[PDB]
Amino acid sequence: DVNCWRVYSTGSNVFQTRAGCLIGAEHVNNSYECDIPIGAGICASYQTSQSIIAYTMSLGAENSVAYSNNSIAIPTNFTISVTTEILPVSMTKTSVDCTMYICGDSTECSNLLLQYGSFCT
Amino acid sequence: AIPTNFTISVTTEILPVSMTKTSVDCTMYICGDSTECSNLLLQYGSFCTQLNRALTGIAVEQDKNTQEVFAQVKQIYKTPPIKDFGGFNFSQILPDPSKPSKRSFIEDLLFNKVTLDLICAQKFNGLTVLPPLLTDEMIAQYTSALLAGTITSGWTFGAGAALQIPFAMQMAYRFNGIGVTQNVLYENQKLIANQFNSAIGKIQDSLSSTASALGKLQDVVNQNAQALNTLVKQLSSNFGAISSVLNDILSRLDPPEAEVQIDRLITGRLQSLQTYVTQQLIRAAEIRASANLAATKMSECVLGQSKRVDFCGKGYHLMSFPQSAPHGVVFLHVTYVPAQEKNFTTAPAICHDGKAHFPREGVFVSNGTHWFVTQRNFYEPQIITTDNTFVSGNCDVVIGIVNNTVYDPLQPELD
Amino acid sequence: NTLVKQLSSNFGAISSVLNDILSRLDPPEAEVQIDRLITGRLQSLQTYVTQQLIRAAEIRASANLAATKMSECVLGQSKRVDFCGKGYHLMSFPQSAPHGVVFLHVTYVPAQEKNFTTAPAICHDGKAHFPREGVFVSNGTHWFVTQRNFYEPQIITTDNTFVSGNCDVVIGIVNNTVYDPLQPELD
Ligand SMILES: *[C@@H]1O[C@H](CO)[C@@H](O[C@@H]2O[C@H](CO)[C@@H](O)[C@H](O)[C@H]2NC(C)=O)[C@H](O)[C@H]1NC(C)=O
Ligand SMILES: *[C@@H]1O[C@H](CO)[C@@H](O[C@@H]2O[C@H](CO)[C@@H](O)[C@H](O)[C@H]2NC(C)=O)[C@H](O)[C@H]1NC(C)=O
Ligand SMILES: *[C@@H]1O[C@H](CO)[C@@H](O[C@@H]2O[C@H](CO)[C@@H](O)[C@H](O)[C@H]2NC(C)=O)[C@H](O)[C@H]1NC(C)=O
Ligand SMILES: *[C@@H]1O[C@H](CO)[C@@H](O[C@@H]2O[C@H](CO)[C@@H](O)[C@H](O)[C@H]2NC(C)=O)[C@H](O)[C@H]1NC(C)=O
Ligand SMILES: *[C@@H]1O[C@H](CO)[C@@H](O[C@@H]2O[C@H](CO)[C@@H](O)[C@H](O)[C@H]2NC(C)=O)[C@H](O)[C@H]1NC(C)=O
Ligand SMILES: *[C@@H]1O[C@H](CO)[C@@H](O[C@@H]2O[C@H](CO)[C@@H](O)[C@H](O)[C@H]2NC(C)=O)[C@H](O)[C@H]1NC(C)=O
Ligand SMILES: *[C@@H]1O[C@H](CO)[C@@H](O[C@@H]2O[C@H](CO)[C@@H](O)[C@H](O)[C@H]2NC(C)=O)[C@H](O)[C@H]1NC(C)=O
Ligand SMILES: *[C@@H]1O[C@H](CO)[C@@H](O[C@@H]2O[C@H](CO)[C@@H](O)[C@H](O)[C@H]2NC(C)=O)[C@H](O)[C@H]1NC(C)=O
Ligand SMILES: *[C@@H]1O[C@H](CO)[C@@H](O)[C@H](O)[C@H]1NC(C)=O
Ligand SMILES: *[C@@H]1O[C@H](CO)[C@@H](O)[C@H](O)[C@H]1NC(C)=O
Ligand SMILES: *[C@@H]1O[C@H](CO)[C@@H](O)[C@H](O)[C@H]1NC(C)=O
Ligand SMILES: *[C@@H]1O[C@H](CO)[C@@H](O)[C@H](O)[C@H]1NC(C)=O
Repeated sequence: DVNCWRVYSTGSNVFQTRAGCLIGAEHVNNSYECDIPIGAGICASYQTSQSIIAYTMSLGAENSVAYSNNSIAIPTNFTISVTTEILPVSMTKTSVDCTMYICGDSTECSNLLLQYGSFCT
Repeated sequence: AIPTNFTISVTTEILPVSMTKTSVDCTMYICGDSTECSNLLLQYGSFCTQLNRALTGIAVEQDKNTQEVFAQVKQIYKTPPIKDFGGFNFSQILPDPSKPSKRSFIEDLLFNKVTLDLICAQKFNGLTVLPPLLTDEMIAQYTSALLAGTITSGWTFGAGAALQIPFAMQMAYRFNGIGVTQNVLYENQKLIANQFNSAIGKIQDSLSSTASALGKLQDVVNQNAQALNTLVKQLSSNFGAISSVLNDILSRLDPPEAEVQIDRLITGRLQSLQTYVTQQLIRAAEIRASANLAATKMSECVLGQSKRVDFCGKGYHLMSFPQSAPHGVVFLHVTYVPAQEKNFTTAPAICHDGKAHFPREGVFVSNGTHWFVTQRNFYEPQIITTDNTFVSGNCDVVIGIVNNTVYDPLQPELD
Repeated sequence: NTLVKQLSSNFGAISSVLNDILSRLDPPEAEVQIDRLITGRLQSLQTYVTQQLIRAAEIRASANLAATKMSECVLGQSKRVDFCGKGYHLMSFPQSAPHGVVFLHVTYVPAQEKNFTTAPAICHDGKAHFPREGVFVSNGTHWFVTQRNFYEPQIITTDNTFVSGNCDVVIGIVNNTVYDPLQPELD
């Protein structure tokens, strides 16, 4: 949250973004898919000497369907694909001893802890 | 009872998808700009790191919900400049290229209805607000691509490569799905468009009027902006100390005595922060539970035709259109409701020559003098023939079989 | 790990070791030190319990979805779009992974599309013929009727379409002829 100065140390290729101040990354005019998110539609990536650049991410290739009021497109051939999907179902089962964790082997500590009502149970 | 007319109806549905990303600084909020409090908070073990980690996990999840909802097309489809959809008028929901932020009319209404210094005091107290990853002008491009792919390719654009097809035949295919023949569309097409446009027109008039429809999308904003006020009020409390300002305590007391007062203050500010963190952790799960439902509805009602009752609106489902609203998505469901009804006397079968004739796809009816067979969800009587019913058994076991004749179209031709 | 690390913290006491406080302090002075350590560790345990209670529900929300997917995608064929994988759904297989399940979805995607010039209906002698199940297409000269998801051209016959009314209300209807298979065999 610093407008870009107010920053202590400056350098080369100081960049001002809607997400803050970016130091050390060149600014380009192209637009690729997002690699390292920054904010406000700005993404940075490392590429070709090699340098870190920051751009405005591109949503994807743009095409226009050849839509006409008396035209249809019929497929003639197919492909059988197979995908995978991972789902967690359960996690580990843990259990603690409230007396052992707080006090341990001491006996006066148990007597002092007994005042608290039923937290352990 | 058989219906005669029908009616096309469009209804809205609001769904929150994400909330605002915030991040508080444990050391800055609890202590301020002092080092004695820093040393004491260091004497406390690791309570600040867990809070900073949780309040970052929430903010990361908030940017995955929006991606999962909207970012479902791998292309950016564009509507053709020439608008010929058979009479349907989509100007209200398709983007307006005039205003710099490419948003439609209804999207602008929705943006103006919702109302998002209070911020400055929080800002100068260790609080901050991170910006969303996808700017709204880029969500209003995902929604535009989805809506432009729906009205030119059907459900095919979500199951491979987009394949064009005229909108009239798309409506015919969507009628044929719910149990109405194709010819009901073409012989009434001019009507249906006039029923659709009006249906859209009453939606915007329902938004610009004095109505409370965005309440479910305003409640989350109110709750999130309300919790911060309590989090800040909790900073102005004694908690058992002499005064609520750490500067005064460090100004009129030596360390060996001010230590106990600073400890009393820390043991209350830390708890006031923990309560807020837990509340946010619960609200995040609620909002994600809503965002996943939004994604499922987006993928099933929009990118296809649903057959689950009362999922994508009341009635039978034809299609849906998405729109973006601040921190939420608004669906417009288009449905099909039968309108005008008539009584008839029906039978399960027809005994012709000792043979029971059952309908192939339809229902037997009679207007009191003659018997016809018609489809279930519309009134279109047809003559009973052998190319329209199938025989099974003999007219002895059916409970309510009646007497009638069958045309048998093949015989007269040979004559 | 963090739950263990909280043990090595004074929480304001003289020494984080419980025994070393009582080893070199009288009872009624060390009582307050022990009482401070007790509440510090108790709060450090309550935090862990609450975090586990939240994460358990987060996991169960996915366990129910896995049960639903096993019921619908595996034990049958689904029609909800993008539920059991991208494309039209055919069948799935389950596999087991440490603390979770892995679904292998088999799906069907069309590959090679071709353009065609279409028509809503054909009217023959003042009767409008609509396709029973399929679409009218053409390669520029002749008209055929095909299924929607695969190009298999087939000649138009009377037992391939159905009639409803005259060709005066249908918008984009076009002339052609219908085979009427009965007549040549009647000869
Ligand atoms: C950050 O602060 C600087 C300092 O005011 C702003 O720069 C000013 O911009 C205006 C508009 O072009 C100029 O007229 C001033 O001369 C600039 N001031 C200086 C000192 O250069 C800048 O606009 C601020 N940035 C943001 C994003 O608010
Ligand atoms: C549909 O696509 C498949 C793609 O595999 C075509 O099958 C290929 O045909 C070429 C030419 O005969 C062979 O060299 C390849 O080995 C085939 N692939 C496989 C996996 O066997 C198929 O011919 C296409 N359909 C039609 C009607 O041409
Ligand atoms: C089925 O379609 C509509 C149902 O609203 C009817 O069309 C309207 O009929 C009224 C009554 O004459 C006219 O004033 C309107 O101009 C018609 N059009 C519209 C858009 O309202 C139609 O009559 C119904 N058919 C039957 C047999 O009832
Ligand atoms: C679709 O709806 C729009 C919006 O109602 C119609 O546009 C109107 O056209 C008239 C004719 O000149 C103008 O006076 C209005 O100002 C237009 N409305 C707006 C909001 O600009 C349009 O005619 C309808 N039909 C089509 C085919 O687009
Ligand atoms: C029930 O519908 C039948 C339709 O067939 C009506 O019968 C028609 O009546 C008109 C009136 O003169 C005749 O011109 C038609 O030839 C009849 N159709 C036939 C014989 O198939 C019948 O009138 C209707 N009944 C009622 C009570 O409305
Ligand atoms: C429906 O048609 C059948 C077949 O014509 C009728 O069955 C016969 O009806 C006559 C009428 O008196 C009886 O004498 C016969 O015993 C019946 N059974 C036969 C011929 O096997 C039937 O009655 C008709 N249903 C009616 C009139 O309601
Ligand atoms: C459109 O398809 C038809 C049907 O295959 C083509 O007509 C055939 O053309 C071949 C070669 O000219 C002849 O041997 C057949 O006898 C024709 N069959 C019929 C039923 O006419 C037609 O040529 C195709 N059109 C184009 C432009 O290729
Ligand atoms: C489809 O066929 C009908 C019947 O052949 C055509 O109707 C004829 O149109 C011409 C042009 O005005 C008239 O002069 C004739 O009187 C019509 N009736 C006939 C020939 O019986 C119709 O135009 C055709 N539609 C097309 C080719 O799009
Ligand atoms: C990007 O384009 C702008 C004009 O739109 C130009 O002023 C700027 O210099 C360009 N940046 C680079 C790195 O060439
Ligand atoms: C059918 O007849 C009953 C008998 O009175 C009547 O109440 C009902 O309204 C009729 N159905 C319709 C659709 O009018
Ligand atoms: C179908 O027609 C469009 C419009 O001319 C064209 O861009 C496209 O390439 C055609 N399809 C094929 C497979 O060539
Ligand atoms: C399609 O639209 C054009 C106008 O661009 C029109 O001339 C043509 O008749 C339309 N198609 C049909 C089948 O009517």
